[PDB]
Amino acid sequence: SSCPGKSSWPHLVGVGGSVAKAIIERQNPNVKAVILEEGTPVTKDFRCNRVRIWVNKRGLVVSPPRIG
Repeated sequence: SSCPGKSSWPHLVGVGGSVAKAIIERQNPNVKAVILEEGTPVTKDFRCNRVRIWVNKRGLVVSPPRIG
């Protein structure tokens, strides 16, 4: 029912994108981790084997600790 990968990361958003990225490969070295600023919109369509990390100029990261 759900792409066999990482269910959801703990508290990563707000702890630096780089850090969250490492936790992505460390928690699921099978999925690729990415990092970028709010832009490419995402929704139902997403990479189950990929955990991106967004960043808001607000001065904080935003890596969705949850995959599809």
